[PDB]
Amino acid sequence: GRAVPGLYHHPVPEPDPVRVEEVSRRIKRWAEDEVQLYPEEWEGQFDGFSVGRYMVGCHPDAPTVDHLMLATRLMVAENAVDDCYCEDHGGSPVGLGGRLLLAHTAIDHFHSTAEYTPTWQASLAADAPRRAYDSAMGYFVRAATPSQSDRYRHDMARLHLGYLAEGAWAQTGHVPEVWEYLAMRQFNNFRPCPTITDTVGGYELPADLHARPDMQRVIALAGNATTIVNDLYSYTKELNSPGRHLNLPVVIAEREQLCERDAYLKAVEVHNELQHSFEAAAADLAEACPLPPVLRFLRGVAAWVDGNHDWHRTNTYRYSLPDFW
Amino acid sequence: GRAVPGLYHHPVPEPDPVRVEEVSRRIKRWAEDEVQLYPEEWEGQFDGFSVGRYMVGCHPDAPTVDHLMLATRLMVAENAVDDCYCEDHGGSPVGLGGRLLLAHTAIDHFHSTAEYTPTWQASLAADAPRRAYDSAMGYFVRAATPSQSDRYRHDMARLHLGYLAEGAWAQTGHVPEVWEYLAMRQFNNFRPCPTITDTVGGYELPADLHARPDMQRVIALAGNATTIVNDLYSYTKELNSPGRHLNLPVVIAEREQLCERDAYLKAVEVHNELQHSFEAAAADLAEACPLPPVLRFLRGVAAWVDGNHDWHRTNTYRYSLPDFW
Ligand SMILES: CC(C)=CCC/C(C)=C(/F)COP(=O)(O)OP(=O)(O)O
Ligand SMILES: CC(C)=CCC/C(C)=C(/F)COP(=O)(O)OP(=O)(O)O
Ligand SMILES: [Mg+2]
Ligand SMILES: [Mg+2]
Ligand SMILES: [Mg+2]
Ligand SMILES: [Mg+2]
Repeated sequence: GRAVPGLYHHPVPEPDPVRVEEVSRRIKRWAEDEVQLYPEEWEGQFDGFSVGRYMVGCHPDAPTVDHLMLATRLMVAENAVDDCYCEDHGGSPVGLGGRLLLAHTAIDHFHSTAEYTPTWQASLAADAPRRAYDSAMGYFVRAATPSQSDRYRHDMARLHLGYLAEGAWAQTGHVPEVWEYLAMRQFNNFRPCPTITDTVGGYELPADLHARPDMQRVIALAGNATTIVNDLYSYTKELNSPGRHLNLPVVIAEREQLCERDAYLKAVEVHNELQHSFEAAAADLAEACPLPPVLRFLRGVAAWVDGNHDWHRTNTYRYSLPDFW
Repeated sequence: GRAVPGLYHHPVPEPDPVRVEEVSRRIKRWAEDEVQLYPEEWEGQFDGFSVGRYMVGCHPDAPTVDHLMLATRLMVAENAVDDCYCEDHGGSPVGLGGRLLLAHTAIDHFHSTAEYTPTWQASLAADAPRRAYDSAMGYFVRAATPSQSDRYRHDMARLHLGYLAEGAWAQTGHVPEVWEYLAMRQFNNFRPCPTITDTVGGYELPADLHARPDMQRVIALAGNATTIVNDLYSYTKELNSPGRHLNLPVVIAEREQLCERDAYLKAVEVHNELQHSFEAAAADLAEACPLPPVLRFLRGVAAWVDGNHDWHRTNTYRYSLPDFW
């Protein structure tokens, strides 16, 4: 459970085991009883995600487990989609854009005639990814303000666009330029998770404040940094993925023609600059706009980011490190 | 210049020729001098779009030509992308998801390190689609509120997702179910155009009101209806597109195994139900929430929709009708 050497990060408290255990039992019931998420054989993979620790660690300010469950269901649904549609065996399914758009309608609803609406409605139960999105979004919409819901839909639209760029490149084994990879990884990104911190914390960042260019930069930087964290921790895992799975070290090595080690080390330095820039941008906004909802939201994003690093560091079931130090 | 027989629509006044002519000259200068939109050989296609009439007709309440130009630049950029990336010769480019995401960064900016940011910045001038988005969004961002800008980015994310579902299906000649086609056509949709009516009208629909579920349904229905208008007017044109280009009549005919004529006629009935549903949903919201910005926005969406039908009806350069009556 050691951190990537040289990776700039903040330690976090051990997550409340009582909350962890309650989330674990509730998410299991949701997955099995409400959305039929998986067949028996894939239960170990489910528990291996440690989503309870994940979310408790990422949302220390959640007033209740009900609040935590808003994020937990969405996290599990997000994984289910990426696992079932995107990582569909082979490099990338040619029909990904069609599958994702139809799944997207479970988040941003189809509106149509009396004839075609019911047929769409029925598609929402047709597979696990869509049952998962549909149910999870349902809970979110009931608890969050209309603005918080709209905000999440936009961030999900971003995520799906990110998936589709990754999938399009994989169809030809295209290795993008480093900045091009990073642009993709700005969208194919944890962003929809930290941005619901206010909903999960029981308050609202007003839409007009969310929309500020400086806030938008703060959010992008945070997502970018914490997403590269995944690149770093999952690097060894991905060397075994079908084809040549892209992550920052792999793209750096291939484009800049460096050895894997030097490319990985630079990738750590890239993460560090992103993380520091996020923190500086956050401090600047905290000062420029010291409204309580803004300050809470900024603190919650940082907590999510720190929690996300902690979850990656400790998840030895999913991840391990390269021998580069 | 006759309307599709049986198509429910509202007549509109002749657009102010003075405004039309001023938009025409300004958009030509933008296209040629600012963004180098096209080489000489494709000027006829440019003028053939009649974008001046289009926008004046669609935004009767614009206080100035500067306001009209906000929408006009974006319309022209939207076309340029769809023409240059999506209709790239052949059915659909395998790398579409990558090209669109990078173009999307001209709308929703990349945030990164000191090293990679400049390389991204340089990509914004690399082709006409990106010069067009970048410049047009630049003008929009200067004139609109941060919320109006965020709203447009979400609607552009929707549009690009729509492109990618269409492109993914085209890669295998997949004909979706009718409702599946309509779900795609809900995103691959004029929506980003009528939704900027308030910006172009010099006022703001507040974000919290935009976010209301009833408003979201009103917007989706309006976009859905006015987008099927295009299916109907461009049907004959598309019979000549590479492969089998999908539109509502073609999908209805293929899935429900009907002759082209009966499928087209049903497609008109589908349009009509969508249009009526939009109007009823709009009346319901006008009554439920009689705030001035809401009422103006609802009237502007309807004006855009009526204007969009008028532009299709009169554009005999681009469109013609089937002999089905
Ligand atoms: C939670 C969410 C919004 C999306 C899940 C996909 C995503 C954005 C990641 F960053 C997971 O990284 P990766 O796809 O590389 O998954 P890994 O196998 O390394 O854990
Ligand atoms: C203006 C905008 C946001 C996007 C342009 C693409 C689009 C959504 C259309 F509806 C054009 O229809 P089509 O793609 O069938 O173009 P046609 O060739 O029939 O005129
Ligand atoms: Mg993935
Ligand atoms: Mg990874
Ligand atoms: Mg098109
Ligand atoms: Mg058409």
